Amino acid sequence: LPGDFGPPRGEPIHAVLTSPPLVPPPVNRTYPAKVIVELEVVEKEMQISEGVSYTFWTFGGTVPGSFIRVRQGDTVEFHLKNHPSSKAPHNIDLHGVTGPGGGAASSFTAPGHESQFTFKALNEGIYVYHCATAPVGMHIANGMYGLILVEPPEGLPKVDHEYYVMQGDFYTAGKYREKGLQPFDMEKAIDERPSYVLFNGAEGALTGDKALHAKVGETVRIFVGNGGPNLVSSFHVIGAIFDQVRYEGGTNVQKNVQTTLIPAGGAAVVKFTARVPGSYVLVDHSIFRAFNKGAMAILKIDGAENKLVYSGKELDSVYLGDRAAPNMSAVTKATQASVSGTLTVQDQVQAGRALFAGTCSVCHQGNGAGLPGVFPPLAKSDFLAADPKRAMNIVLHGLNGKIKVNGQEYDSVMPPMTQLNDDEVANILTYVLNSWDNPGGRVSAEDVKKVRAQP
Amino acid sequence: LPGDFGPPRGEPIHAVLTSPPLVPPPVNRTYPAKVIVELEVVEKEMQISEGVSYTFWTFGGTVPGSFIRVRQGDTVEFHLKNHPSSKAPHNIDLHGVTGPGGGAASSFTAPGHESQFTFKALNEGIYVYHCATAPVGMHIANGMYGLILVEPPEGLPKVDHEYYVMQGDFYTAGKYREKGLQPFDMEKAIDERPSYVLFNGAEGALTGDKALHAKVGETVRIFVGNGGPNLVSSFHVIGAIFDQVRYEGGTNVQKNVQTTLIPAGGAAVVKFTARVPGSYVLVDHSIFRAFNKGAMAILKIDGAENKLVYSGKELDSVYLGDRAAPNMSAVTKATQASVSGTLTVQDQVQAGRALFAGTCSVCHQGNGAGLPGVFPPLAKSDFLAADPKRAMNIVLHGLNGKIKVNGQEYDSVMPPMTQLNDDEVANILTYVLNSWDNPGGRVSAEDVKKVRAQP
Amino acid sequence: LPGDFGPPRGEPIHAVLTSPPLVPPPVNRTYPAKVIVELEVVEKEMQISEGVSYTFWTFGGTVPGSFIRVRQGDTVEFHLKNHPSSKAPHNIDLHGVTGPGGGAASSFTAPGHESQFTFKALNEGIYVYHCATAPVGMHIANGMYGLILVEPPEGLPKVDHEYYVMQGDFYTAGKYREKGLQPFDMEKAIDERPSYVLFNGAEGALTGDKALHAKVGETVRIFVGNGGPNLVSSFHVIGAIFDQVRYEGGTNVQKNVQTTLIPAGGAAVVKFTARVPGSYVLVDHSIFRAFNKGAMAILKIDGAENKLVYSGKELDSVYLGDRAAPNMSAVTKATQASVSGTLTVQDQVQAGRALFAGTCSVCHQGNGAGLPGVFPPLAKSDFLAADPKRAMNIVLHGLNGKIKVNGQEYDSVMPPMTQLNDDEVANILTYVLNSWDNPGGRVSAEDVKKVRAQP
Ligand code: HEC
Ligand code: HEC
Ligand code: HEC
Ligand SMILES: [Cu+2]
Ligand SMILES: [Cu+2]
Ligand SMILES: [Cu+2]
Ligand SMILES: [Cu+2]
Ligand SMILES: [Cu+2]
Ligand SMILES: [Cu+2]
Repeated sequence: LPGDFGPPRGEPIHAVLTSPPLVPPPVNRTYPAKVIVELEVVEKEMQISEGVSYTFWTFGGTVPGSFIRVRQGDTVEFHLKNHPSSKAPHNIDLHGVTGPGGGAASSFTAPGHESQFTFKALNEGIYVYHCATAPVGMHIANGMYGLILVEPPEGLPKVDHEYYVMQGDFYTAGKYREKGLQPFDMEKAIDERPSYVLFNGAEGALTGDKALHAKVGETVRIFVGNGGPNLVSSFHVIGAIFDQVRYEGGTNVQKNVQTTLIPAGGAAVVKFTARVPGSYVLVDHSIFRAFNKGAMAILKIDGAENKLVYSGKELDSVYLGDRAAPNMSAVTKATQASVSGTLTVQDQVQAGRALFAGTCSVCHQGNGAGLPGVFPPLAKSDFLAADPKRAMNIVLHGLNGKIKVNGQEYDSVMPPMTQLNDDEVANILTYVLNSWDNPGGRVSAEDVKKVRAQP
Repeated sequence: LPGDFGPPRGEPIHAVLTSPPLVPPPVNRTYPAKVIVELEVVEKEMQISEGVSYTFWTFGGTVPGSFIRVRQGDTVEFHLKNHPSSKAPHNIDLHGVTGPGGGAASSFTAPGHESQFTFKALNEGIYVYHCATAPVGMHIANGMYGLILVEPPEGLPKVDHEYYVMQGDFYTAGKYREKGLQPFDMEKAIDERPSYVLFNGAEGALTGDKALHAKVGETVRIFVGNGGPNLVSSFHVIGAIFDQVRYEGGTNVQKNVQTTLIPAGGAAVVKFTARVPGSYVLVDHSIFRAFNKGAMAILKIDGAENKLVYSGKELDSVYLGDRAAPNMSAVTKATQASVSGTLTVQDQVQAGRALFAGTCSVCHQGNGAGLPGVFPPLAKSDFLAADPKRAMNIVLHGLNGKIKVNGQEYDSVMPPMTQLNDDEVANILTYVLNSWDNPGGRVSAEDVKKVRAQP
Repeated sequence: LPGDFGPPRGEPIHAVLTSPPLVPPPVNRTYPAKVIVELEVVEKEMQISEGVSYTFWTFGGTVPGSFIRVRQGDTVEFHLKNHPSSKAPHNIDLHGVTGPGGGAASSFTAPGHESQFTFKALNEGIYVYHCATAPVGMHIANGMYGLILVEPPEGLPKVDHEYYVMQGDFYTAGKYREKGLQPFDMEKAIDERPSYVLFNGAEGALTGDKALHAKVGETVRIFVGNGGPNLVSSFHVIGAIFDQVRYEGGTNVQKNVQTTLIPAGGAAVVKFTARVPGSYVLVDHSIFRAFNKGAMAILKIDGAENKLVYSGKELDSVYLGDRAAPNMSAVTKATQASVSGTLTVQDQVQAGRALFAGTCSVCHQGNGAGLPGVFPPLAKSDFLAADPKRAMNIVLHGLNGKIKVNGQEYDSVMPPMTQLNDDEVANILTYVLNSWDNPGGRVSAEDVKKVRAQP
């Protein structure tokens, strides 16, 4: 067989697993070992987006699950524990395992129980692992996937940084960014119509202050998984190129590409060399996923500009939208204040401030000034002040035709933004009303609900 | 040109075609020949799933159609007959043919007619063929696709087994597993929302007693097609790796991968070496296809276990669900008994028995015992017996909160299983009621229809 | 860095850009230059299909946008102008650019404004460029994408012809071929449910009299892009093979394949050698895209037939449907006559004539004769003449069972053709009624609207 390096030698190794986006250190070993892997399934509520909760099912408390790193030819003793708070039984199928179900039948584990099985890691490569319990798609859709790396015997080449990024598609009963605890939606899942498509389990998991980091001149290796359950990722780095892309344990290595297709259940190792400073965006280039469903992550590169290579400015909210900022924590706070019944005007203002970026500022500008004759001002806008309800209708339903704002005629078109949720429109408009010498007051989500029900 | 080996020599060969999942023998020939291929289109009703009929349109009576095997440089005289019972005209486009439409204009054949055309097989490779008659998508969706292999002049390397597997997506008016003769649904097809995604034309075509077979140490070559019409397959083998994957006649060969993307209309040759015994599952790893729409096939490997490579057990119904068993023939029989108006309790029981596997047994166990305090028993369940209608509501709509069953408190969550059809819920519950010292009686599909209409 | 060929030398070059499907000449240069690229965004209404208008947003007045061709190591000074008639601001992200956003932040351009930025072309390859303005998906869905080629320093190998083809998916409020100015539909876009999937911006952009051309024995290179926004293309040439397929600037080159997956936002260079005459169809082999949504383009090859390679006939309306003809201009004219209120019978007849090809002629024949006993005649049909309204119901809702037509019994099935729009059914039936000694008269779209509302 392949990976024929003999029986385990040395002492048993207890594998140290890491949480995304980090990776365990290189195994740095020239002999096969017995490696004991202990992974615990935990079901728990986490934020899939700001103010939006979801009951995740996780390997090790995170989505994706703990990263496992071993060497080709190791004997792996795999222990799966199912936390007693779990409602469902769980198990594991590891790609790269030689044997039926990738471990599935022997790792079946009821809540409060533990299972174990052993396998030899014959196949070098990066591999998805995932739950394999009926109904399988639900378990995977709830977050039960991660990566296992089986290193070549000599190790991978040294790089400056290694990161762990995994795409998944998620199916909520509610629409994108609709607040509250969102149940899983089987109808959307069967139809392959996800409400969110995400890197590492949440909107903004890898953006803003949670971005990945490197410096100019450094090499970055990223272990990229696609947990699915359903989507194939047109995986792409904005403004950069991959030096190498290698799928699973494949002999083929592609070089110098920017866009690469990762199958559902697939994994790849990609290598990047940072050449100029700024934010490089990892996306699924099925564009509505990246820009309307959350499928964007950032590798932020620090260092000296090189104007001979690129003269332009850093990425901003025109492209990245409301994820250009460090975080959108004001939205979480406003949502929690609504639930508690303590929503203040300032809670709404700060939430709207976060949501205004990109969404409105692309045309109206970050300072509300617009562009005279082309985009009308929201700053000190007589048209806004004159009719707040008309403003709600404008956001939801658009506006066109000749209007007069602060003494100037506009004759253009603002598209409808009907996908904004009632709280989002309310908070945005409350921000605008309380900025730029506008009259203050507030708009409530209930106000917006009524305007949505009858244009 | 390529395949420039001269005019046909020897005698004309009448091609012997094979039905899936078998393949004709290697051509074992060192000279170009004239090869006469005769293929007949037949439209006919077959079972797409147990108790579910569909009007297939087929090349040679099967889906996929008869496998055609020739040598690069052969001159192929292709005869297409359209059976007189056909309602539609038909034709053929063979990928790998050099010429407009891949044969489409010259192979147009009305019902009861025959056509013929000739082409030189210049391009070595594995290729999809399919109908090319307006409306093309309908013809393909109804099953009109297969594979043609054009061998390299020296032949392919010898292997122990060769098999023929083709994915297709199907569009029925009714939902998945809704019984009866199901018409084609154009609205679902245009939207690329299939009701079934299948290997070789039917649910379970390649599972259970219809599994593919090999022995430990043997090599298996599988000719894999994706007839579409629409889907791209994240093609994957559970618990194994492909030694090689080669697309069509491509010069590139990938090695040591487990997951590979096959385009709509694409074909690949994959090679597997059996290392340990058990069931290896071929899936489309867009998981809801494999586990909710039928996209799973089995290669069952016989031989001695190797505990140093894999210590675990064979695949079971936890992962494979109700396809772990040899067949689900009881469902076909119960469905036919309903149509005839002769449905007995025992017909329902045996049908429910088949459907209970995986679907319910993952939590409640194959013996109905559950797990005390975690999953409540269905065996001798006082809670079940106390209210049969409540049991129908539980399957359809779920259950949560504190309950008492056989003197023990449970405080967990059973998800809804709303996608089960009325007959499936009726048969499952009838099985349960007539097992494990439960009180007997029956539930009817009409009972379930009423509970579905008002929770 | 890569592309380290020194500072620009010689004189500044003003790039000459080309409109699809043409490509600028090879740069034919052995030194790095400064290349000044000037591109103007124009928003405008164009025909997405005959009688169907759409407001496209374009780079340079076309979809896809102007082709840009430079050499690896060039310094590119990129000027983006936004025409003053524009309603939206725009910018550009060029794949292959080294730097954040691929130019996005520095190329933000309000209506009536100009922006510029500079970059060094370090990466050789074919690359998509596209708008990068919030909401990004809308901008791209409206047509804002094209290709930039960065040649290797020695140039690409000489070929006889070079062409430029780009797929995109489009989202209209109305259904496929529903006439009028069609707004963009955000709901369909987010769900990845396009109404049209097109090469180069329109149905028939590259079919009939707008086909690409070459001669037997010549080599054709095609720069193929997938602008998306959302779909992955199972890109395929009917009846031919690609000698080479190279993605972006990748080191891997695949050879001798017919079907290849192009990611959303991906681009490839493919090479074809014409071997026999006829029409070769480029499609997205997700078949319902190619045959029901418009994703088909033609490379028409002139030259001597070779019966030893292919004995069959040229592609016709059986496969290609109504795109077999030179154009469908009669449909545009009938649609415009309806809007103006001047629709004549002959306008309808000529429009129906175009629409009858494939759609009806596959069974009923181009001369309406049918096939006695199998497909009934529309020529001098007593059954048609006897009840025009029944004919509308037949097209919309199908027909089966025993009928008598011109003294002969038929007992077959004509499927419903419910996806035909009211004007299409009206025009088809008006064509039939005014042909083949049928009684004349006309059917109106309003007639058909009433039959659709109640079968
Ligand atoms: C460009 C693509 C825009 C985006 C994004 C948003 N708005 Fe807009 N807005 C835009 C135009 C071209 C116009 C004038 C339309 C016309 O008929 O000429 C408007 C108008 C408004 C108004 C009314 C006018 C004013 O007071 O200046 C309001 C209150 C407004 N827009 C608000 C608004 C908000 C809150 C947005 C984000 C949610 C937003 N707009 C986005 C162009 C564009
Ligand atoms: C785990 C994922 C389950 C699957 C699959 C099925 N059931 Fe279940 N069931 C489950 C739990 C955790 C509970 C208790 C819920 C609570 O509120 O604590 C139940 C309960 C039932 C009952 C009622 C209790 C009893 O009699 O034991 C019935 C009748 C029942 N379940 C039936 C049932 C059937 C027929 C299933 C397959 C279709 C099935 N369940 C699946 C957990 C799970
Ligand atoms: C084959 C796939 C067909 C296509 C495409 C179209 N028609 Fe058809 N038609 C077909 C059959 C097999 C039948 C007879 C059905 C039966 O019950 O046996 C018909 C019938 C008609 C009729 C009525 C009979 C007649 O006058 O000949 C009409 C008026 C008719 N069909 C029209 C029609 C048109 C306009 C079509 C294109 C839009 C068309 N048919 C497509 C088979 C097929
Ligand atoms: Cu699980
Ligand atoms: Cu898997
Ligand atoms: Cu056919
Ligand atoms: Cu094809
Ligand atoms: Cu734009
Ligand atoms: Cu891009």
